[PDB]
Amino acid sequence: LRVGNRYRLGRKIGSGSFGDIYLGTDIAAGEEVAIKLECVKPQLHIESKIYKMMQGGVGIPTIRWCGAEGDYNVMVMELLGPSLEDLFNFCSRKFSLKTVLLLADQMISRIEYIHSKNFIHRDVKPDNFLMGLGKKGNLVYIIDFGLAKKYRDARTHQHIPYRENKNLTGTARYASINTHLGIEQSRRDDLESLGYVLMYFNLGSLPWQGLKAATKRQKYERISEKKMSTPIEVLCKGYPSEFATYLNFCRSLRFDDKPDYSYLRQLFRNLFHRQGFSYDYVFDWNMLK
Ligand SMILES: Nc1ncnc2c1c(COc1cccc(Cl)c1)nn2C1CCOCC1
Repeated sequence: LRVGNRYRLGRKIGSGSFGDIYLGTDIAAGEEVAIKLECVKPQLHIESKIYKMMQGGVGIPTIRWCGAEGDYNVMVMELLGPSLEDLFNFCSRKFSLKTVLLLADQMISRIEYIHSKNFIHRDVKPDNFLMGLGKKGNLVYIIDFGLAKKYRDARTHQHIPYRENKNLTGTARYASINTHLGIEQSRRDDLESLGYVLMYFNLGSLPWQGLKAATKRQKYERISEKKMSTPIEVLCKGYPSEFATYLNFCRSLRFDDKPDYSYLRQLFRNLFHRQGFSYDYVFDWNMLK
């Protein structure tokens, strides 16, 4: 089907927060793009806005067209590549310390960027980080803002109030410990989750992973119990102390606190330089023959 006048809808690729993604072609421009279709019978437009607000940031997919099409709502964005999870599998589930640091530098910046635009992601995990293709193939992109919400006012930089008794709201494997306590989620939570993702890449899997549970409720309860019984020092044993520093710093932040993104990045950059690596964007998978 021909959509938005210049786009050609192709076969389905996968799916987003609440909608199905297709590989399409910007016929006039000759570029592959990704197209999400949302029944006029709702999240596309809520995202389009959060997406056109993030416009311009590195690692933020571009929105090329937004419109109605007969019985569908249409959004077109640049076609991105494999998620970090797909690539991790592709590398026999092993990432060198250099790949982990290269990703960490970019990932921390992405989260900083979003927070500067008054939003907190709330669902930071490996599948929501994809590399770019072609000219953007060396860049880590972040997706799925279905759970993203404003945490502070544009003008009075007034921070959302503090509140507890809230149900879990993302993946429980990478959720921050306070998310598990019903505490409202803020900037510190996005960074803590990124933190688990990093150790997740170094270990191959987290200690609260693959637990044994008869019911769904008991599995979530076990994950939370385990993530609270595992000290950061035990989680990070055998790996550069910097990963532990990052995690303790995150967990320590105060609800409305502003993270020191620079310190966190430098934490890793100093280690990176001590190891003698260069920020050459040469990841493990780039070495696959
Ligand atoms: N841009 C993309 N390029 C390549 N792959 C992509 C995406 C998106 C988001 O695409 C849109 C398009 C229009 C609107 C919105 Cl919200 C999201 N998701 N995926 C994958 C689909 C399969 O499942 C895992 C993720």
